[PDB]
Amino acid sequence: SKTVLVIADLGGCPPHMFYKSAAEKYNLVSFIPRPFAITASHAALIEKYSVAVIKDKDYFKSLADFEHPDSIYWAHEDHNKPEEEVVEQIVKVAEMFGADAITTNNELFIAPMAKACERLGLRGAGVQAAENARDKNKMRDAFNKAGVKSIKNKRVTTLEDFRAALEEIGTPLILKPTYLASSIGVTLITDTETAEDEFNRVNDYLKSINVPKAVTFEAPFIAEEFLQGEYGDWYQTEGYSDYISIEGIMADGEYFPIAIHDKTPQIGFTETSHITPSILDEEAKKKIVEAAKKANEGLGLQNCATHTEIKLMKNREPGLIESAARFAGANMIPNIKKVFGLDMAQLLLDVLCFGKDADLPDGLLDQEPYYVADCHLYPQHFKQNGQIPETAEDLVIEAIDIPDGLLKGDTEIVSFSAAAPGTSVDLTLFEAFNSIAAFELKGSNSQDVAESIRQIQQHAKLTAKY
Amino acid sequence: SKTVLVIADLGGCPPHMFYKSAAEKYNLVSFIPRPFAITASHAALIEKYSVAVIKDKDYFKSLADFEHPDSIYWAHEDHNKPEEEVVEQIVKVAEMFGADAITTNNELFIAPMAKACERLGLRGAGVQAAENARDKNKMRDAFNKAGVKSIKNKRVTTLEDFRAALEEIGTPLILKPTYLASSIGVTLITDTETAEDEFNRVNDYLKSINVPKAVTFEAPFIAEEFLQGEYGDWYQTEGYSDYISIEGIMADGEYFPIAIHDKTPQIGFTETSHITPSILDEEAKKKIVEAAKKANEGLGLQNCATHTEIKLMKNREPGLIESAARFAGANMIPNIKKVFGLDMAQLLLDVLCFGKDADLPDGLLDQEPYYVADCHLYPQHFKQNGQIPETAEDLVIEAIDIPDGLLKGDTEIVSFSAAAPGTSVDLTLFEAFNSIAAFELKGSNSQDVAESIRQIQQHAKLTAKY
Ligand SMILES: Nc1ncnc2c1ncn2[C@@H]1O[C@H](COP(=O)(O)OP(=O)(O)O)[C@@H](O)[C@H]1O
Ligand SMILES: Nc1ncnc2c1ncn2[C@@H]1O[C@H](COP(=O)(O)OP(=O)(O)O)[C@@H](O)[C@H]1O
Ligand SMILES: [Mg+2]
Ligand SMILES: [Mg+2]
Ligand SMILES: [Mg+2]
Ligand SMILES: [Mg+2]
Repeated sequence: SKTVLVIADLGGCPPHMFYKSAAEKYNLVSFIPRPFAITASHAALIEKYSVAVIKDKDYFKSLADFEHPDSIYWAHEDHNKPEEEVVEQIVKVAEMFGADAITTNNELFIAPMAKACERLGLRGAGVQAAENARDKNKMRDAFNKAGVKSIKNKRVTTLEDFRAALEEIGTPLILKPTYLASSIGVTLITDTETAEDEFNRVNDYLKSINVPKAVTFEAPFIAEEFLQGEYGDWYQTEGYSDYISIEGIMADGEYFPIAIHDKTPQIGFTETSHITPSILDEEAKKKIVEAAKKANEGLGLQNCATHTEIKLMKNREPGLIESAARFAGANMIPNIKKVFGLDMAQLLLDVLCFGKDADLPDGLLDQEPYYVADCHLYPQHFKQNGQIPETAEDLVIEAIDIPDGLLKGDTEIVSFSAAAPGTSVDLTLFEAFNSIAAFELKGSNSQDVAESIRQIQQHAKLTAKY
Repeated sequence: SKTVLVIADLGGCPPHMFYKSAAEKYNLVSFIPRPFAITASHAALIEKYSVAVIKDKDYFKSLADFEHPDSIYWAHEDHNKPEEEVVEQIVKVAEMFGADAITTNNELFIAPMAKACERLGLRGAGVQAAENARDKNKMRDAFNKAGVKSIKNKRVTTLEDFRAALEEIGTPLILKPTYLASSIGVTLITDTETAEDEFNRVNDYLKSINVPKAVTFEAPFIAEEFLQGEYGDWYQTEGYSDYISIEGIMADGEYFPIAIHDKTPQIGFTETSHITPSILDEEAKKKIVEAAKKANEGLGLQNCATHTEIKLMKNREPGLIESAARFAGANMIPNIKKVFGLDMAQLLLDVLCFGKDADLPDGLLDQEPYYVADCHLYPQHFKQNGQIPETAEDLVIEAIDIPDGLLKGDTEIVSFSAAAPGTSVDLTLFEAFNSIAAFELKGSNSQDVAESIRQIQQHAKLTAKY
């Protein structure tokens, strides 16, 4: 048999699939470096499917530190431990249990996990490649080197640094952190000269969030070109957006594409829905693939899952927004299984343990029996039909209801879940920590699923305290 | 700090106290040799309070072996692994986590745990002493040697072996297994000569239950004198029974008594209630102590908790029924904490880790603010007011209700729990796998608590399908 070590923490392939998928085929062992990062339902899936579990004991100081929260937007809690230490912890756990492989669904641990794998002679992302995938400046340089759509980009520390960039890069302009997630601090520029009395506010805002002491950024911000979208050169119907993600496996340095996902449009920069698989035509998908191939091999990644965001630009130029050496979040990975029957968690484990003896698809998965959409509603969506006032520093919610007749064609609601009756929702916090409803749709016609979603976003009834 | 390894399985100090008590003061690590022995609520308390958990992985063959039952009467499941193997497993886990101590609440693991502790140089029961406490014949010989009430006793294998015993020991006569728990096969003899066409039925019945492959019995049965009780030489009021248990800690070979428990009377040989602490007078308790001191030092036990059952015989002779080198079961250990504020789980851990530097009471705990009673109702109790027919191979239950006005004096019901509406109860199974209700009473007058219990057993309303 084979023993897989999982560094268990937030994001990526969700726990409700990951542990069962892994334990089906492997002896699963869990390391939990951040016990506070672990929801109650998460802990329960860890304990249920792992033959062994270790938590970093330094975290527990009283009995109440043994409490599991119901939900965690982000680990807003100091992890004051340098990278070399994390690596050591991982190596130690892997040796204690004779791990044949190490994976993680959490970005924060990708770098250190690569280092341990190399030291242990196990398959991994590759030490340098993981560095590249974790510093945005290094990720950019590598992409340019790899020959995918190349754009201007400067490291940014001060405002004195901000001037030289704004002047060079121009409008539209993106400035964002080198190391963080959930699009925090990621700032847009359509006005030309307010940027300054607006860079100095988002310079501070990065000093309230928390990451571990183990993610190296050689400069705090990057500035680079905003990738302009051109919806009409790509999609043939309304309902999607001008970006996509594609999911893949890297095996032995080679990129294997699995599935591309369509999106419904964002709100600000918060994502709303992921549709499995894309309706995009085969030529378009071939360009998307080709670009993710170059990007990811361009990082040097060896053995890992990938999640790559690509902006659909004019002339069908695919523009690399970002790639990570871990599974997509939300429900994308489960939905790939439901549609095609392929379990990408298992597939990656087969790669970590057996290399190209794993059964990797030859090209994107095809012959989808139907489309599955992973969708979320947010407060903004309702404020986007009036339901919320613009002074309303909070609101409380009793029910969210989907009237009948919104579904187009054979679309169908598979599941739906609303936030708890009496739920306190402060409306001066980011929306991507603020999903107040969640639904899945199935259907054999993509444009209608997509349209059915627009309709739910429009007409779903909130009942709440104004 | 200090790392305690718990071999987690059934019985003893119940999980709802043990893990929280241990984790309060120690870094707790759990080994689970029998994952099937672990209820859902148990697993959840393990994962919540342990900094590390290992399960014996050989048990998992499909995904469904990862299911936790709600309740487990007994681990009716083959554990085909010889003692030397268990020992090895325990030693390996203790080394993997640098355990400073090992404990268990489950009798089946006492012998092997002593061996590992000795090999590891950690405090324990003592290898021979644990053997003595686990083979009933060896426990008897040791008690006789120790000078506590001595009685006739022969090893029994066949019926040819049964003849020589019955003739020597006489009526009343007890014959029971050397190695099992919950009073299975424990058989009474008031008739003189039916015993034979009744020994040959209870010879077979031991071959349906299961124990691990790691408990040595050099003869399958023992026969010995039934210890006759004489209630009236001990208690001054009605309501108790003619046996007691006493709870203690062995530290460095010396017995430290903690608390004696009264009982309400049994049904068959199933226990009904445990009252913390005994109302027995100080001379009576001094005899009880003195007898448990000799018994337990007589076993040679070094470092462990003890639970010792003593029969209250005529002339105030305390008769040793049995002693185990682990905590009492049911809720006796929690109730000791509630009454006196002493946490005996912690106290034992302090002994395992620090020896007589622990804070051991000097004599039984006194100054009880009040009595707490841990009580259970069974089917028989209701069949003991008609509620069940004598053909009724099963019954289903909707509610069990305590009418008002049954409580005497300032007695009070603290908690009460009935079996689930629609619960299937086969009435050709042992009653001590069959608790269908559970209550706790508090009160400052013992005789009334005891009497309040009799009244609940009498008059509690069942509503069920006849
Ligand atoms: N350079 C860019 N050009 C266009 N859109 C971007 C750019 N960077 C970020 N975005 C938008 O914001 C989202 C978050 O970007 P990303 O850099 O992936 O931040 P995060 O790490 O928080 O996901 C992207 O999916 C994209 O829609
Ligand atoms: N030798 C005995 N004399 C009197 N009663 C006994 C004897 N052995 C067992 N019993 C009764 O049956 C119960 C179970 O006995 P024990 O030997 O402790 O079996 P178990 O290991 O199942 O608890 C005792 O608490 C006692 O009430
Ligand atoms: Mg990201
Ligand atoms: Mg991103
Ligand atoms: Mg017993
Ligand atoms: Mg007993």
